[PDB]
Amino acid sequence: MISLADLQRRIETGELSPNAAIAQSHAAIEAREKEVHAFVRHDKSARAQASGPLRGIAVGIKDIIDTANMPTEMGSEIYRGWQPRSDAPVVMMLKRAGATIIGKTTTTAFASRDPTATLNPHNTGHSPGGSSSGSAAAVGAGMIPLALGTQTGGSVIRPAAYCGTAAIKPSFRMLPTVGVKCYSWALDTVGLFGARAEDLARGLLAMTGRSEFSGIVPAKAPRIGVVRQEFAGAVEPAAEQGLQAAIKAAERAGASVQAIDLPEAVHEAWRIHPIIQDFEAHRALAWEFSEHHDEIAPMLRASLDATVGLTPKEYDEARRIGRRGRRELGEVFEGVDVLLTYSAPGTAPAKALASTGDPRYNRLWTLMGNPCVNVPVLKVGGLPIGVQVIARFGNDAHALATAWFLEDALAK
Amino acid sequence: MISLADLQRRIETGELSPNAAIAQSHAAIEAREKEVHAFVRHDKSARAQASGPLRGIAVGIKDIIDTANMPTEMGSEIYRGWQPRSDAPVVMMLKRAGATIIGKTTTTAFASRDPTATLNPHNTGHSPGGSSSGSAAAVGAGMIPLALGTQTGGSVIRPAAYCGTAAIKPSFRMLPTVGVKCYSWALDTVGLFGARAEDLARGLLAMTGRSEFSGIVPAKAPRIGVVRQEFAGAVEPAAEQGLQAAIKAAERAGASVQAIDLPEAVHEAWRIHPIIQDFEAHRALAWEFSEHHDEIAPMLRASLDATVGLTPKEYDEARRIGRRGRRELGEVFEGVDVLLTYSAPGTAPAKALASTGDPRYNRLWTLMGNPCVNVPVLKVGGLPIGVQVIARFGNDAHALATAWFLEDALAK
Repeated sequence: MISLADLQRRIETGELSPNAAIAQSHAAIEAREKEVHAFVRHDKSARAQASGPLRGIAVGIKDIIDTANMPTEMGSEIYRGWQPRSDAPVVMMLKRAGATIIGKTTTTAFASRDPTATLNPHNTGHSPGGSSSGSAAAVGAGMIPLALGTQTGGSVIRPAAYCGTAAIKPSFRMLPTVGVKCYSWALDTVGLFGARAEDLARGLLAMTGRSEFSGIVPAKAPRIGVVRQEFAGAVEPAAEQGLQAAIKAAERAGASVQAIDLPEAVHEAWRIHPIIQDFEAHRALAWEFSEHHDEIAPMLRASLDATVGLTPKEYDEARRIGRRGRRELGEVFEGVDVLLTYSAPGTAPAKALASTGDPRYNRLWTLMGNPCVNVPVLKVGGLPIGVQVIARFGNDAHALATAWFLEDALAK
Repeated sequence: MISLADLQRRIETGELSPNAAIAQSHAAIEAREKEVHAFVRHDKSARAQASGPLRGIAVGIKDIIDTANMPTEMGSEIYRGWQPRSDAPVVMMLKRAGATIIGKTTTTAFASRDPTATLNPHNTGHSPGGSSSGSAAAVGAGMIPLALGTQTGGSVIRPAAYCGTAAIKPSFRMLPTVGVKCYSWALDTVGLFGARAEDLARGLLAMTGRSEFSGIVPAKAPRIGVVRQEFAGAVEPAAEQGLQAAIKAAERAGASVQAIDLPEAVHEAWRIHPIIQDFEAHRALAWEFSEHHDEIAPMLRASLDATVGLTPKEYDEARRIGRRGRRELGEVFEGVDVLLTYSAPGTAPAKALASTGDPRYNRLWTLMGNPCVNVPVLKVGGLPIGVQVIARFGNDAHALATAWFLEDALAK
């Protein structure tokens, strides 16, 4: 994988040139695309910009995010050839910083469950996860130092974990979703994929200009609360293996680790995430569902068909439950700086299963809104397994800080 | 003006066919559009649907709201001929209910200060207000029974007041802003224009399906708290003359009216509204500002050029202030059911002033999120004057109930 922070430092000292950095990404891409299929379209003519902290940084953009010079097909036939007039605000944040938009990464149809053709970089016989399939895969295959994705359920954390890349789903609404195809407005959150936590930090600093992402250093003796999300069901052995490995490393590094049970209100918030997501999806994708029903990919079409009956009443009640969940979750962070849990059920599912993985260990946090970060831990049978670091809402800096601490802890 | 609820009842009893109702609107638009210029595009072929609570109901759509069959030009030359791929979710809410999208109404460029060519129905030498200019004017000229607009500051309540129409900016985020050109995601709220409060209720019921909008009837002896927003400065005589008339009509109607101050926190919220708005505008209109700067309308171009320096730091601090204001405001609603205040600084400005009016008496409530309804009170020099009925967040039903109450109280 390519380190954004690495490229930055070298270019800044003159040690490495932007054109060279970009040329490298173009090389890495052409080197494995025929094998990974992480891009809907690759702009081979994309070149480095002249200035900005991100000059010389190639960035892949999930194809539900608007770009003005490349089509934005939403991973759907309904939008084949669709060309937005403008670049999405998050895309502009990168461009204004000097980044190079090297291509549009694959996305499942409307960022839902329908598998793309993209394959896991670590094993072509396995799914790279979803829905930000191309972004996680491209970064995991070492094609680019940065990629944007989105998460409604678990579309950022899960595929990152499956592909062994670092990634962060910032605090809800921090990054604008304007120009980003909506699934559920109460949930949709933009996310970033990179090699390490530090790369994610330099990325957000350039995009937002917020001091909090400047000068981030590994956390010292973090106070970690371990949550296995029992309400999410039985986890797979590999996932638990990763979590224990992370806990062990963290302890040896000086962190105070303690297992904790999540409030009843939070368990409920996890239960009603589907209600909010699906009720809103029907409104957000109303035009497609009413005018191009049969054209909607099979899995999403089925999930929508099964939920046409969700009521405004149960939906309003679900959101009420969500708020109670948030309010009680904040109390949990009075004794711990971060929470640590699974990033996925286990290793990435074989492509034959035709599944991008179950987001059950991811969804709660998208609804709570807290910043979440995936920390690669180990590999079982050659497939990556990671852990999820979560901080208090609005504390993305500390999340990245602790994720870093964790990365080095595992490095012995 | 055309009443949506009336058409609804006459259509439901079989007295009026959906086709005749729509033919009515086409003719009403044809009769005044040449003098009002309220539509960017009038789809003369638009037909009525056979079923649904809104069958036979023509609706005008502010042109920053996506439509799949008609262009969405954002009131800017930058989007001349721009054609969205899908209908925005709110448009679909209307269509699924059986409504007819009769055309796109004028909007100032990107919903800001730059005046449209639309003229006030009551006196073509005056502004119809903005930024939802055409929606207010069209309903005010008796062309259509319903129209959608948006509000970031006062784009719904102010033009409604200027044009003498009923209107509502529902609770923040109740209606999705998906497919609605963003100016400020922290503020943008979709609103509705209609003949009377009851028409707005029927519209929201059909659009949302929420029981709170079903069975709405005039409120009784409501508890009104008069707020003059002194922080915004004194208003023009006409505006005060209208408020005094409303208070008196309500009292003589059986309501208990009491002047009240607004928490210092609430005053500060009003102050930092421009910070949130303009900071986000730069992010939201990044592509336009960066790639088509000189093409942005003069006034918006000037305001953006003047706020390029707003920093993430002052921005974040402004939001904290806004949240604090939201809390301390909820308290105010403990003894009072609804607040009564000004809808605009006074009568509609003369077109010669090249101004859609000052949003100073509207901006606070958009940041607070509360549901606001404009109630036409009287006319000074032939120009409408209205008052703004405000309820607690989420209590839109009551806002409409109290507005219907005020309308009757004014009719004596």
